[PDB]
Amino acid sequence: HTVSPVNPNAQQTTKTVMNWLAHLPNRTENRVLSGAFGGYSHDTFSMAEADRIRSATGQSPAIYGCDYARGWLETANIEDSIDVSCNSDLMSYWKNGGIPQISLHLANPAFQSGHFKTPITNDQYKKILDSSTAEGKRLNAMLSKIADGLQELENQGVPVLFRPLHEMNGEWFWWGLTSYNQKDNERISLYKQLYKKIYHYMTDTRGLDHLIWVYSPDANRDFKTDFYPGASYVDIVGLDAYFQDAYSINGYDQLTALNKPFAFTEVGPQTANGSFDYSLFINAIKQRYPKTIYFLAWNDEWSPAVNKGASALYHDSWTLNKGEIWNGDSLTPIVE
Ligand SMILES: [Zn+2]
Repeated sequence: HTVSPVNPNAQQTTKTVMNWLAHLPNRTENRVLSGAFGGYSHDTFSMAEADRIRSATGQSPAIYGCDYARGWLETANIEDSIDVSCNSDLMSYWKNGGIPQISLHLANPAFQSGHFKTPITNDQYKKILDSSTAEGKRLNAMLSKIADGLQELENQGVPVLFRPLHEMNGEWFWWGLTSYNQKDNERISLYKQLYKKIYHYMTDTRGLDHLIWVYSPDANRDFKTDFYPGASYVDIVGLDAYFQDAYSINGYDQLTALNKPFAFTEVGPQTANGSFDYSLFINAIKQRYPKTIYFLAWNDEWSPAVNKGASALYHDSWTLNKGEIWNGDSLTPIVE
């Protein structure tokens, strides 16, 4: 069968990549892409994390992440929190055998700037969704700058795993819940409106046809599927999972039941680096989470390079690394 991007007008390369990703779990090996966060653009983003991984394992992550939005910064104009300078490295990463991933630590447009983890009321959230308000104009200014950056990658036909508004069932980011594991039906509705607003702006208003859309609740909070905006707006579902016990992560059954490819969209140890063993994570994928198509481990103290088991993680028969998705200039054969 053919699995199509939810954007019917997706570029051919993006169509090909999405279909290829969806078929990975049919294989007997070479079926989970490795991934690493590279950092926040013009703050911590660099090739240093990829280099640490290559030093540790001889291989580079198949997926490399950048985050455009430095939402903790107070700035003269809120959109100054957006920086897209990591694009050059992302485009090179695609040219050299990997796939870029972009997330957004969005500044909070209920405020003049910054405040990304300052919670807001439903009344404030409604103002943000209203393009006529001061708050709504701030959101749109951020979206426009983000789209400008994404457009640079689209010009070169570079497919992007785009993962906006993540961990929305968590109580830390402004776009998520306001209290720990507290259901708020209005907040859920407003989140879906916000996701669709971003989807519509990027896909339709700006015609961005190189995006694969990733929905990523937190593994350690309830309501993992309640926030799902719908099958027509999401390509890949996944868990952001920070844990000690790889075998006890919640949410895999709930998300795979949505009949979308599944990934560990973020992964890392919950407690201080050094002792956590990534060998247990890849084994847990094989035993508990076999539909996993990729993992994206965080950098800094969460990196496999500063924990145990990087070699086992990267050299497992199931793992696919940078360059290994290709047979020359075509992707490796799909298995049905
Ligand atoms: Zn098929």
